[PDB]
Amino acid sequence: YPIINFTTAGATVQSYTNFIRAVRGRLTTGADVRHEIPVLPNRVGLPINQRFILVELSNHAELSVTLALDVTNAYVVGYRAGNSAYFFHPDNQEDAEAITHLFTDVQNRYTFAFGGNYDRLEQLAGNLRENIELGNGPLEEAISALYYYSTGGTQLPTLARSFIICIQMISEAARFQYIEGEMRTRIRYNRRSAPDPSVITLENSWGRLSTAIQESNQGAFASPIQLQRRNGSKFSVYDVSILIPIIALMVYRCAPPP
Amino acid sequence: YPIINFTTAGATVQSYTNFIRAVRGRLTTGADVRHEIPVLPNRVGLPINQRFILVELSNHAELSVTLALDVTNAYVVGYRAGNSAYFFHPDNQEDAEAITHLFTDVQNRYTFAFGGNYDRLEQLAGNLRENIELGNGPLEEAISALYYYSTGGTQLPTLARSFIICIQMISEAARFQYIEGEMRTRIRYNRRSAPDPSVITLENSWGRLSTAIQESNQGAFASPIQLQRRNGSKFSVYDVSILIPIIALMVYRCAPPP
Repeated sequence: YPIINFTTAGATVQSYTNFIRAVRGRLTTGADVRHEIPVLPNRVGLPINQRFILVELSNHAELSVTLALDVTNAYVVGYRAGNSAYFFHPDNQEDAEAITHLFTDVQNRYTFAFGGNYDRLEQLAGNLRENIELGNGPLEEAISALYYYSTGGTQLPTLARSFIICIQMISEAARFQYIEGEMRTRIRYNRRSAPDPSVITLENSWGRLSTAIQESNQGAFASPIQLQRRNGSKFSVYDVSILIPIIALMVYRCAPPP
Repeated sequence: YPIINFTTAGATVQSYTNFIRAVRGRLTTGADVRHEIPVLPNRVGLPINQRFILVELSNHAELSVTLALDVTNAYVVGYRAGNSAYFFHPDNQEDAEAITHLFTDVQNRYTFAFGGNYDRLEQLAGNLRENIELGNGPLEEAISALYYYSTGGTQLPTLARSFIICIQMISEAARFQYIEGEMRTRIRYNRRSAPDPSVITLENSWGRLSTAIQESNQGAFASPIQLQRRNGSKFSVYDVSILIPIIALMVYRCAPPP
């Protein structure tokens, strides 16, 4: 699988931007664009040899970890640190079978009993997304926590918090220009802070937004979608026009109509 | 007032394209664009010195006629041939007063008892739009009919038919890229033929389309607009997205919201 590298050591908003642009480039094929928003490959019929991309992360402490991203949803499926690989609990047999193709050469392959969705993860971390700081510092630390889990050095709640950081700074930023923008700002001013409601609501709504856009009538939604602004106030979306600058990739929901 | 010239003599699709592009350029100020569609100046507060543009038309027979276009709706308000000016019946006092500023130097100024809307005009011509051929030949003839009316040479039904041709080939083509496209084709193959239902439906719907777009929710229409395709079949419009390549200018309906 293709590998994209990124280091938190001396990261700048430009190095982070380049990283996210490279991930998006590997994720989509340019074959399917809908109201100028690229659509991820449909899982049905997708060959396993084209099912994952790898993101190798390094930090100032010179530790590395490689995350595997599923090309159909841009989500993290597992990771490799040194000699061991860990995978989130597969939610179906095709998925269980596909992950056998990853990190085939590690000596210790483990599959968690829990999956990678936020609810499970927040529960294991004992904290919600709204209370977990994001930034280059939190990311640097996450890499070390992930790496030490392979050594008996990382407690479960820490591992879970670490995944929450990695998923939002990598997968969510790749899915939403808006979220990538929020990370860029944190890096520019070396700020670490938890995500505001606009970020959390977008993350929760990615799947619904994907379906609403793909099933829209010439871009008009049959029913509006309610999001929240940075200040916590609601905001209704009636059309795909206003999301063009916000959402970068969509999960495949249906074929495009004539 | 600004004048734009055009001759049917040796017209090509490029000379016609340039003409329509020049008219649109004089009609809009670039100050108000809404979903990438330019909006015409609001009539309230518009100074008379900026209220009209003139289109001087010449033909192979070397006859000329100058039409006056109202900048707020791109419609023909009257014309000048030689020593006389003729104006359609003003539909209000502001309008009656504004037209006093046109062709001030002609010796004979006449104001018709009928206005320039299609119904009245079709009634006077004894034919409907669907039965009046359009093309460079019909236009060439229209110029001569308009010109001879100033001489006792043109009968009323002919004058009305002539206006119907001029209004669709100038005002409607300026309002709709779609209609301009239809005229270009007629010129390219030296075809003269009556307008099909798609053309007539767009002409009839210009005002409603303008309002629906300006009052849309992020581009989504509160209620769809039914148009017809070239083959006469209906076709619902739910969003401004599909009209971007079709409508070139809109009449001012409301201020744009924050």
